Amino acid sequence: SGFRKMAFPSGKVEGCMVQVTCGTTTLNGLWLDDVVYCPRHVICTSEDMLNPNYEDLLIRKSNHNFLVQAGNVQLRVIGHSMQNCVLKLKVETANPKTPKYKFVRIQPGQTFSVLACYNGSPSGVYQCAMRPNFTVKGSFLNGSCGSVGFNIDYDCVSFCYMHHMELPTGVYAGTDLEGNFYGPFVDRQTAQAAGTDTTITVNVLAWLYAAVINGDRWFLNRFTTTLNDFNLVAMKYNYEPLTQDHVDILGPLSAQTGIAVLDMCASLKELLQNGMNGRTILGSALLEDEFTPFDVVRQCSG
Amino acid sequence: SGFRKMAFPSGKVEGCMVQVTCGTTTLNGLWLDDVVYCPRHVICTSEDMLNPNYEDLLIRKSNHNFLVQAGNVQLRVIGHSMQNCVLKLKVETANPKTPKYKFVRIQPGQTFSVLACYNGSPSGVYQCAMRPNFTVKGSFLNGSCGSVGFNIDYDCVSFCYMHHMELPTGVYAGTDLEGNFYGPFVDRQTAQAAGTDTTITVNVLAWLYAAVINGDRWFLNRFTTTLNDFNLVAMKYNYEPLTQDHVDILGPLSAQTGIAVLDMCASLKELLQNGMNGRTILGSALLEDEFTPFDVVRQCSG
Ligand SMILES: [Cl-]
Repeated sequence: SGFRKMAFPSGKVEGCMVQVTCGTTTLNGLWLDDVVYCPRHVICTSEDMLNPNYEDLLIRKSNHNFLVQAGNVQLRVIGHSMQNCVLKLKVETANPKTPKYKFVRIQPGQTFSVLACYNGSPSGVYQCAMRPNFTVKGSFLNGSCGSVGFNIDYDCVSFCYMHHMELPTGVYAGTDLEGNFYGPFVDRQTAQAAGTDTTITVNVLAWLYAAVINGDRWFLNRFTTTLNDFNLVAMKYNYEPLTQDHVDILGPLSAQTGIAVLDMCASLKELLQNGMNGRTILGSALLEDEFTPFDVVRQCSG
Repeated sequence: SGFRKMAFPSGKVEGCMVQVTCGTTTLNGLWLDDVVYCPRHVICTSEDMLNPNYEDLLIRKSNHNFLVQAGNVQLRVIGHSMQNCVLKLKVETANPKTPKYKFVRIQPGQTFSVLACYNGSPSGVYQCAMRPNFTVKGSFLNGSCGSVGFNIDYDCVSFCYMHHMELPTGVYAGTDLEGNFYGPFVDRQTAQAAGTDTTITVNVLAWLYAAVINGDRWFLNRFTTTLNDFNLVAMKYNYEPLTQDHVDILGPLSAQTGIAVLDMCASLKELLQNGMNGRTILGSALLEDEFTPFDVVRQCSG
């Protein structure tokens, strides 16, 4: 037995993190080849953030209004340009630590690692999920902005998230590395509703498989259910509906444990209806939804 | 609001991890200057592990029985030697990625990051605590051995743990980087009792401060207590006794929140006696003890 929330090793991302300063605002930037990527709101004053015209604000700014440090190395900004909500600062020097990378837009319920940074220096790494309502439940203090989320696939760093905003309701929102927000959010200090979150049903089932593999079996019961029966119970408890694609994705875990996916759904159903009766599963007293089936396979097979 | 279990960035440790093979056994090694450190049990056969004489087993082994890979780079073992339970393999080449480092022996209830590795390749990073019974509740699959725990202080990687054993009771045990086990454990496949674990009282109080700072206040009550009153309740619920040193260490968190340490103990007391009544604190339904006061300060101040 043994199963923890695991982040990807952060070394490949650490050598890409820089410090971006505009006026009283300093936050984080991502230096890949000759381009530093950061939130375009670095160019805003506390005042501007209320109702920014980023076209007109970006026109008033000059190269030299951007102060980009990497440890010591002051990097010289030789151009500035806007892609949706991300600022691209062109610099004189191509990062010699630039890993093999792609930019990807992930789906809701997928996980990624965040390298949490303050003034362009890495502080910590943690594992996150994209909530179904396209928010992130994270740790971002006041200069955490422009910190990035990522996955490592074979030899390639897949950058999927850049941190932009804390919402007045104390949740986080941000963009892909092309500057398109996840969810309905805008880079403006206004009231913005996240709307109803749900629990990532396929993740909870992945985690129940993780629990069986690590010896935790009390919640296995003598029932199956159909997808319809289950989804009627899911909808009552604000669980995401389960699709046949979800059942297909859980197949290997099914095969490893000899427990059919609908058998495990019948377990989940009872846990939703009667709670845990004061017991725990993998040392937790609530149902965990921030492990994907892929995360559980990786950790339960190396 | 926002508070997650955070590991240290792992980049400085990633460039030190190698693959060590002896016979059918391959595990992980830590390459600092011209020395690879791994568990001495790499030299054991499944059979030997039952009752190993490591002096006599190490004498039969030659340099060339040790196969040490770093990515590609086959490293040539030019000597082999034993310090308590750690094997030091001398190699021809000094790691050009050797960070500034120290070896430290941590106390029970302190935290550290583990870079979890399989065949000398980093898989993941997670935050751990040294349990009061000197075990680690972690994720170590069958080639996770020789993976290391560490802290980063200013510019210095402080290596504090090397993974050696899973105990038949499914918990983990290992050594400092001088090869002295934490706790009563030996590197022999026998039955070994961990003995009674307790909850790290000072950590739970640190985490209740974290909860107040991030807006979670339902459990604040109108009571104080003395250290004696509290420790009588602690001992019943297998909590570590709280000392004046513990109260001293929580001072800054006390000052930040305007809540006296004994006031928070009076909160903890009620939570131990009546449970949570089906509520949560920082999204958890049980009391968390794997954040130190130092971890909470770092995360609630950058
Ligand atoms: Cl919990």
